[PDB]
Amino acid sequence: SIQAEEWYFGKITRRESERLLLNAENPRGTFLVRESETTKGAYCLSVSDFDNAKGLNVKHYKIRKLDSGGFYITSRTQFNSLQQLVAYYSKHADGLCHRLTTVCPT
Ligand SMILES: *C(=O)c1ccccc1OP(=O)(O)OCc1ccccc1
Repeated sequence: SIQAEEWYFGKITRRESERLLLNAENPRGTFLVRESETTKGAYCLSVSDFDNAKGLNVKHYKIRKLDSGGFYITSRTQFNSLQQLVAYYSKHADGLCHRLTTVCPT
């Protein structure tokens, strides 16, 4: 089901996620989910941001998945699915650079 998600890019590198997100047309919150390069079993949420100090830039957030079933960036805020995690962060910025807006174009 995760592999079926249009925002799930699978096995792409961190640099590739940055190449895709650093497009001048991408508004704040453009995002994608990929596998972590070095953490087995973990995903990575790559998100674009923009401000006058840094200009267009990218942030990465590790998503952990417990055998017990929960998905989360912070253990205080867990979800029953990756889909629910993405939906929540599309409404709440919380500690992220921006709420998730649009799926990163390829
Ligand atoms: C996403 O998993 C993530 C989160 C924060 C920094 C980088 C990052 O991408 P990774 O593909 O996991 O690889 C780089 C990394 C650097 C430092 C610690 C963990 C991952």
